[PDB]
Amino acid sequence: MYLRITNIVESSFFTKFIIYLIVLNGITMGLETSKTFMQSFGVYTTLFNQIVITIFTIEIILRIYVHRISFFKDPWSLFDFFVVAISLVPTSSGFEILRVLRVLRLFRLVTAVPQMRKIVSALISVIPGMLSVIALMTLFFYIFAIMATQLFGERFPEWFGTLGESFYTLFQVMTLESWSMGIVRPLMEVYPYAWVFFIPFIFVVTFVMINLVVAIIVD
Amino acid sequence: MYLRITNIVESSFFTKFIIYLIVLNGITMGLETSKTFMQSFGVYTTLFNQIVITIFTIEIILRIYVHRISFFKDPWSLFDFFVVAISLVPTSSGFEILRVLRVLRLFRLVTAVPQMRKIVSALISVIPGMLSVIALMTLFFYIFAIMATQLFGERFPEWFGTLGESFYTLFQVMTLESWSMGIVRPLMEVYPYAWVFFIPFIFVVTFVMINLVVAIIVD
Amino acid sequence: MYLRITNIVESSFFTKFIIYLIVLNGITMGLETSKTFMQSFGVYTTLFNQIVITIFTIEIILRIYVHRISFFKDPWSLFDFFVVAISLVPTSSGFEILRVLRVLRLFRLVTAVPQMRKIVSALISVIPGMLSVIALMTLFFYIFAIMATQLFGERFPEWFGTLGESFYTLFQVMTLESWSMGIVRPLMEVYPYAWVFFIPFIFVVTFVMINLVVAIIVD
Amino acid sequence: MYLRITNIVESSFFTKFIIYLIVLNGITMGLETSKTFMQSFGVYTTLFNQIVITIFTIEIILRIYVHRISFFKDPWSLFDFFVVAISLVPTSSGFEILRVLRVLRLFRLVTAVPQMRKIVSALISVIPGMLSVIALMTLFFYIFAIMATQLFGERFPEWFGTLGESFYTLFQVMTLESWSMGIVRPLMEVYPYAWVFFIPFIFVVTFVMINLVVAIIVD
Repeated sequence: MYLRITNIVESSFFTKFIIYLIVLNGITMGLETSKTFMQSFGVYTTLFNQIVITIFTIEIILRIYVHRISFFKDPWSLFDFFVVAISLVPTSSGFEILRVLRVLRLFRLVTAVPQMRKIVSALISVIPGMLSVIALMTLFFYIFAIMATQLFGERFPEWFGTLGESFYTLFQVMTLESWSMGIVRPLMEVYPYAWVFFIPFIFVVTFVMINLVVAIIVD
Repeated sequence: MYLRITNIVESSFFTKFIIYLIVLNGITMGLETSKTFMQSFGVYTTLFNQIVITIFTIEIILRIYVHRISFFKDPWSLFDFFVVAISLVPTSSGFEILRVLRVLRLFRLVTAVPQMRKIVSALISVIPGMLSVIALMTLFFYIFAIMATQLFGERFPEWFGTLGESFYTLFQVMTLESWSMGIVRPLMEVYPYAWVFFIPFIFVVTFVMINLVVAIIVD
Repeated sequence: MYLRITNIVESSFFTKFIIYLIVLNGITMGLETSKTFMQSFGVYTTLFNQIVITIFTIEIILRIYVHRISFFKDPWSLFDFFVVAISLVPTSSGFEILRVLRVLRLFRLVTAVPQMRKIVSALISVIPGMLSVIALMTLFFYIFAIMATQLFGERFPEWFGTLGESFYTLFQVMTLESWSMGIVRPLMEVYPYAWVFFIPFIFVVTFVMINLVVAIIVD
Repeated sequence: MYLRITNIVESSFFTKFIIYLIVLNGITMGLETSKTFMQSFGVYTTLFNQIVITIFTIEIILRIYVHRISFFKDPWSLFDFFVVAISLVPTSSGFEILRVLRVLRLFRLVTAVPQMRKIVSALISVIPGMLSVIALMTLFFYIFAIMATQLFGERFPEWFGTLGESFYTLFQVMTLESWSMGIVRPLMEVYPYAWVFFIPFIFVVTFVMINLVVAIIVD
């Protein structure tokens, strides 16, 4: 059987049956949510998904016995492995967190389907040339969050009480979502200097988001 | 009579006689909005609009005995058929929405002019090449929209109660407009670990929607 | 005197006296606003500016009699001309609009100062390669504003009553400022389809802002 | 003793002994924020902080008898002098703000590491070349901020009453966050033609802040 499975694994129907399931799954699971769909076609997808999973886990064991060293070396494999594994924990045990990240198993329409594969390859191939910017940008974010946590937050709880909560707030000022009406003004209404806190922040941040784009255009 | 009409439908005057009309009709829609205009220059316009439809019909009819099957196979033409055909449905019947869509005969300034025609080819011939990750874009929604129906739907059913009503709130978060002060912040007061569901959704998209452009820069 | 003035006009002190005034003016006029500065040093800048203007207008007549044809041909000259001219209308006549656009006369720190001159030259040299995008973008904005004015606005006054007011609102949705909390949701609370109105709008708009940037990178 | 200290201040251990300290001290600031931590592990830390300052002083002192005048002329060094010098001002006296700025000794993770040092050169050597329009940027504010003090200041003195308080509201509008639903919309209800003052200010900036980047792409 060492030969047989391999000459089923590499076949065109084997590779277009897995692609056929993802789409159907994405379709049929995209109707698990409905507060009408499960009130009629209820038990249909409860045991349909149970066959989806059985087939995946069999498929994952099938490829192992074809090239095992080569499996746990492909960035698309160990993906499918664990991303199907997160599904294998039953309905209710420990936490719904596991149950939630289940339908993540559809992120194989990038794996199995060859067209997205190369572009996804071209998508991540950017950041190795973005770290310089990225590393210093957080080490600017780790200093500029603390000074928020112990100056402001003592009389501004939700917005700068904790260190996580400052990062929360400084990313929000970074997106510039509600950046000044929801943050600096009400802050300035108490400590009327927070414009020297946040204006130069905003100056140096953007400044360095401007020179990251240009870096991926030169290179 | 086939030879007789080619001398008209293709003539120099013909084009300019269209360009004269859409603009004049074009001014009488913005002028039509005025209720000081509808009670003194009402009957004037409503017979202008019965003139414009009639001339168009005549004009569309003139094109069919020339290109014939070269009409029902041109994208510039098949649209022009729609703007008359829906404008032909009478001053009542069904719903008033067809009677709204009679202001698409100003997008006949893009059909009737080649300099505007120039852009519509170049811009829309970009859509196909983007699907390489749009099919993925739609997928990540579809997957996470599911999870963002049971997770937050029941507690918050204005934003997440229905898969499609989750799709909305997800699109918005994606566009970043009021993800913090709008949706997350309150979605936390009941779900402390609600940032775990979002900031990656928020991230992954930021990475992907940017990465899409990095490939458009290249290709 | 045909010779003399010219051999003062082209001199280094003549050209660094005009640059010296702009900075001082920007400084001293940047203190006209203060509700303390004019309550003490009040009459100082009221008659200081009166000498600024006299000197400019003399300087503008001085260059005319050096190369007059060549003056009304330079994009930096006719600027200074009219942009000083807007200043010449007295304090109170007609409308404060004229008085307001006065301090615009400081936009000569780009004219007289040579470093900004070339970069400003390199700043406008872009748009001749941005019209294709720009022309169709407004002719998308002139159709997608009307249909807002006569569908929505009849029961949504401030946001889509008038045609100017729709452009007002569609640019706001274009910046995506408060785009969905301040507009589509409250709209959807009445006509629950406005997500088919505004979602595809947002799709096609951004789409074409993405392919304008890439156009100035290729070229 | 000059030859004796060069064997230390430049040694391999020396660097790692700094890198050991900033990180450990670095963990005890975020840990310091906890009031469950200040009432049980309080005295521990307050003597850690008296240890860290002392070792640093010693460490800064070690550098001065080597580089001597090559210290007070290095940008990496002159900053490190500031973070001790302001951290040296006692546990009281003047204002508590100097006692806040003792969390800049984590920006000593950027001085003490060359891989972080790599970025700070490249990013900040960009500032000078941008002045070509920043000197213009500041100018357009300065000019229009003036006008936006008499125009809207008196009616609305929370946002425009003071030149500097206009500078703020202008910066915000520039960053586009709540220019519509925030400032213009209400500034209209009294000043119908308030969009004439803003949408160009809004425009010109959009043109200039983008144009700045178009030159950074090139240079």
